[PDB]
Amino acid sequence: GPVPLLESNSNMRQMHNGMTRVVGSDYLGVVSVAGNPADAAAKVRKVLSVSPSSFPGTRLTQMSDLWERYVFRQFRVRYVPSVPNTLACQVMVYQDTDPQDDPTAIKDADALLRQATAQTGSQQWNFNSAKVIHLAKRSDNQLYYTGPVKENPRFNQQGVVYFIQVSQALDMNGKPLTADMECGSLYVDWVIDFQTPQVNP
Amino acid sequence: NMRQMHNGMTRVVGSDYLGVVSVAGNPADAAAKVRKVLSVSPSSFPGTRLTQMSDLWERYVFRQFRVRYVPSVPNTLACQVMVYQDTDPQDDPTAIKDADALLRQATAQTGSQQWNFNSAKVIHLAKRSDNQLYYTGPVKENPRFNQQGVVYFIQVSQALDMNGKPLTADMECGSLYVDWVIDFQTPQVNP
Amino acid sequence: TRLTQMSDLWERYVFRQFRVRYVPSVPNTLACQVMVYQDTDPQDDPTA
Amino acid sequence: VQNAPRIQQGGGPVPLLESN
Amino acid sequence: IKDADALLRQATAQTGSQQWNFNSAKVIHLAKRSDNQLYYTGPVKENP
Repeated sequence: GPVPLLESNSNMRQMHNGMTRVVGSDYLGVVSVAGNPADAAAKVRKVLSVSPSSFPGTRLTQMSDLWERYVFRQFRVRYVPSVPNTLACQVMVYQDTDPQDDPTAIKDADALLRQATAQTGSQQWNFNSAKVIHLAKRSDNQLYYTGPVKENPRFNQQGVVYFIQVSQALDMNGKPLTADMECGSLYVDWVIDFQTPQVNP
Repeated sequence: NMRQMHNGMTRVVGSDYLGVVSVAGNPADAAAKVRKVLSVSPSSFPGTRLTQMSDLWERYVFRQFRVRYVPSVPNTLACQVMVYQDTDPQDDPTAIKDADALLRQATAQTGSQQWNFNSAKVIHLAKRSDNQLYYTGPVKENPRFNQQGVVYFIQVSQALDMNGKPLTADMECGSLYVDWVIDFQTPQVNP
Repeated sequence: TRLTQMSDLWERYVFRQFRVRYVPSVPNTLACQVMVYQDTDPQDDPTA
Repeated sequence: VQNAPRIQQGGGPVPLLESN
Repeated sequence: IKDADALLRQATAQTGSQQWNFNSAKVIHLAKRSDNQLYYTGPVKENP
């Protein structure tokens, strides 16, 4: 047809609008638990941003820099224990859709634990066993920017994950644990939509 | 922990900058007339979006891979040049002792093209009926498990100025670009 | 295994299935946390 | 009457040993 | 055999084989032979 001929010597690279699903899973990190929490702010144990770009050296961050905007279709945190059943401690995790809250400002532990128990999708369990945790949906379906924070976090992150210690790390014989324990590790099972391709600084 | 398996192919579109091209005014070494050579493979370039994409899957196939030449020279200058995309990585053109056999071989390939470097051009790959998949990443043994082929930029004519005369020194003459489309399979990270 | 003896009687093969199944030897009074996977690229070598 | 989302308990027993 | 893996694999082969944790009881059977030969009693003499 005419088109291959017109193509033959005109510099027109095509535009490429459109979505792109990608699926994967990644290893986020190790998690510790102190024997004698008392700072109240110390009860929080592992905050995380819920953005593709925030976990260096993973497949997510590598892929994330190559586009412009993103939306998770599911973001499912998973926890794998590395502790003997004889030991005792209790733990909860919750995801929060609003990046600007920061629980830690509260001076009393009870209010932290109660705020955590509130909000849908929250989870608490013994730190001896595996569990799985979900995001809540947002009806509007906004796109979010990729990359490191610039001025306002709300343009970027869909949310924040909080890993919160409850009770105290505890030993056989029931003495409170000295120092720290490696406990377990966090994982992610994700699906994402990307929009317009690029590279960014 | 229902860690799930996936076996689908993932379509992806993009384009990237392959670099500068230059031309000597009076080639005579015959093997000097071949001018530039590039691997046709993901993960064979520094800093492109494509090489970064490359490491995150096991296998790939290009669906199109059109090289595009953009001139950077005034109309007063002129020379003829050729480009082609061999689909066999191990054929190696340089072994030929004669300029003529080189030009003939280079011309015989499908999709190879010839033009003045005054102006823009576009060039395609051949397709294959195997639907064979290629491994991503650097050669370990045999190019043939990796590369779909090799790209050659080859000079033909001398390099006349205005008033039809050769120029004393080689010079830059535009640059290469690549539009592309790819399928990937199983996700991973190469060691 | 019987299969490795069987295998020399033909030129070519394809697995349609290959389920590994780990079997514990240890009481719940111990822990290590372990992972397993099946790379499909025989040239790839983690050790490097 | 107006319901609010509920907590919903789960989990189960852990054996000293899994025979195989 | 000089290698442990081959021993364990030969053991796993053949019908009626059994593997388990050494903490618990198990029961194990013979395979039948269709011919039904008689066998001699007493200590070995020449051929087992």
